[PDB]
Amino acid sequence: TKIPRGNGPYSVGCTDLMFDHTNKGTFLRLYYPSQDNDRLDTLWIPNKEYFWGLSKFLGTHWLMGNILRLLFGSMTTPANWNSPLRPGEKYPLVVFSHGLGAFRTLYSAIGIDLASHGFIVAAVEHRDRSASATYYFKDQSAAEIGDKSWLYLRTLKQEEETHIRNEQVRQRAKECSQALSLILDIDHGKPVKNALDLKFDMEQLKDSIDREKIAVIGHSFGGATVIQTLSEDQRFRCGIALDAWMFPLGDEVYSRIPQPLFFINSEYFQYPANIIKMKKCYSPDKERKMITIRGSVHQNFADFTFATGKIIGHMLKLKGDIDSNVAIDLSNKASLAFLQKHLGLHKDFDQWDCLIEGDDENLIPGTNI
Ligand SMILES: Cn1c(N2CCS(=O)(=O)CC2)cc(OCc2cc(F)c(Oc3ccc(Cl)c(C(F)(F)F)c3)c(F)c2)nc1=O
Repeated sequence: TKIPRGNGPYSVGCTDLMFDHTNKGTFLRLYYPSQDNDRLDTLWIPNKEYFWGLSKFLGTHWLMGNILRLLFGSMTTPANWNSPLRPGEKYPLVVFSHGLGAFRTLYSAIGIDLASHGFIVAAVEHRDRSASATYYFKDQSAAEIGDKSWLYLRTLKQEEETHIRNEQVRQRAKECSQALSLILDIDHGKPVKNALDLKFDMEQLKDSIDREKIAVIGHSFGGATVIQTLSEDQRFRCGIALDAWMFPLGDEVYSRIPQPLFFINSEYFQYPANIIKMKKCYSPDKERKMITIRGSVHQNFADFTFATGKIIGHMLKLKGDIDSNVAIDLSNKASLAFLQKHLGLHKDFDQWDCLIEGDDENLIPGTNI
């Protein structure tokens, strides 16, 4: 696997939590500082249906699903699966929202680095039919059996795109909020039976959250999810939008976001009509920051940027001109500086305060647009 280990001093564990078991319940992947660093064995894409899901998203035949599955079906990402949570400290919490065509496990590079710097991360799987695929259970006994019910991406007609994308970003914000509630409630002793039978005991999460230091982060569609979630839920104290796709937002959200907001853009994805929505969020009484990662493409924020070689990567637009490790470090470090400054963290992340300003050879302050 070429998915980067986290650059931070904590060891990183991973597990999955679904609660309740239904289609309206919460599904998320957890990355967290783990007690021991025994084995980086987490299955990156853990079900065949996601490869089928991806193929349907990409426009590909029925065979490409099996091809992708053959290429990546056993690839790991460097986190200790179900490793005990590192005790003795409350950690700041991040809720992460995946982009269109993605699902909870495709942003592990981002998540693992955050976790290795002291964060618990909850990457939610959206059930708005924006994920290539996702599942839930029809009743308790199905959950007990692992008898899954799969939900696949919804292709939209042009007539639909305005209404349905806005309905989806609303649902998405509600799922970020629901997920946050699940964690906060586990943090304060709510007994939960995970709908997945995993070794990780959710009891460990009791009193492990620093409840004042919460952020929502999100890529593309997830970028828009960030802005919508902020406007609804003041439990999120800041937001970080990775190359947001602003189209889903109604004009009412811009006036309603008090919390700090950080836009991190790829150089090659942005276009004026999208950027102008980002500038709408700007007000003298608010903190908004924007940097552009030089020579990066849209997919630089997702794990598939580390899934192929240089040439194939460029061909598929999984990779930009910039090295994918240099990109995602600049994005993780800028973020860490932003999270420290606005969550009030007592760590050394402010050593990358310059990166919030785009003060790097590989950063454009603001936007080229
Ligand atoms: C709104 N949006 C996106 N777009 C809006 C601008 S557009 O030009 O009109 C269309 C794209 C892309 C995206 O990407 C998230 C994402 C999707 C995937 F399918 C991913 O997985 C991929 C992505 C690409 C590829 Cl080629 C493959 C592979 F199977 F072929 F390897 C897998 C992924 F990592 C992230 N998430 C988004 O939310």
